[PDB]
Amino acid sequence: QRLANFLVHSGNNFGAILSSTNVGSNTY
Amino acid sequence: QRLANFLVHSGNNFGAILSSTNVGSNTY
Amino acid sequence: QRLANFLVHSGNNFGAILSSTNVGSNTY
Amino acid sequence: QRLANFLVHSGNNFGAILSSTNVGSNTY
Amino acid sequence: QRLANFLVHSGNNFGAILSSTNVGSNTY
Amino acid sequence: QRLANFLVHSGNNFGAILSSTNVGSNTY
Amino acid sequence: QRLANFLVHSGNNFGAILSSTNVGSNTY
Amino acid sequence: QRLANFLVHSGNNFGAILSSTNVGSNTY
Amino acid sequence: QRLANFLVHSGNNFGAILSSTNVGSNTY
Amino acid sequence: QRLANFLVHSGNNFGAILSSTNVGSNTY
Repeated sequence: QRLANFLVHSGNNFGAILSSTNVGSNTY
Repeated sequence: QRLANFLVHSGNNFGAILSSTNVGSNTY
Repeated sequence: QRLANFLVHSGNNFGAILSSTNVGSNTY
Repeated sequence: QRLANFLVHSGNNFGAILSSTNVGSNTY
Repeated sequence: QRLANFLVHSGNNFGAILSSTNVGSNTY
Repeated sequence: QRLANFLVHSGNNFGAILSSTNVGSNTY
Repeated sequence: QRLANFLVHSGNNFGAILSSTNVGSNTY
Repeated sequence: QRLANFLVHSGNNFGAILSSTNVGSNTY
Repeated sequence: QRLANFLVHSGNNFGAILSSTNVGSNTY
Repeated sequence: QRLANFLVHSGNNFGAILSSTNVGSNTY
């Protein structure tokens, strides 16, 4: 029913690849 | 029914590739 | 029903690859 | 019903690969 | 019902691979 | 320079009040 | 420079009040 | 420079009040 | 520079009050 | 520079108050 292929070539990663990230940084 | 192929070539990544990101940064 | 193939080639990783990250950094 | 294949080649890892991380860093 | 294969090749690991980590670092 | 006054009366709360929430719920 | 006053009256709380929450719930 | 006053009256708390919470719940 | 006053009245607490919590609940 | 006053009145506590908690509950 559902098929997904992921092929990634990374040299230098400082961020997010195939990832889920949550950051707050709130102020009261 | 559903087919998806992803091929990515990255040299230097400082952001998001195939990713989901949430940031708050709110102020009260 | 559901099939997913992941192939990743990383040289130097300072961030997230196939990961889920949560950070607070809130201030009261 | 559900099948997932993960193949990762890492050279130097300073972050997260196939991982879940939680950080607080909150201030009162 | 559910099948998952993980194959990882790491050279030098300073972070997390297939791991779950919790850090507090809070301040009152 | 900046002044804010918040006064809230809640009977029953199942959601968010003066809060910041992040949810992923992504699928690969 | 910045002044904030918070006054909250809660009867029954099942959610968040003056809080910051992060949830993943991702699937690979 | 920065002043904040918090006054909270809670009857029964099953969630979060003035708190920061992180949950993973990821699946591979 | 920074001043914060917290006054909380709780009857019955089953969750978090002025707290920081991390939970994994991940599955491989 | 930084001043914080905490005054808490608790009747019955089953959770966390001014605390930091880490739980794994992971499965492989």
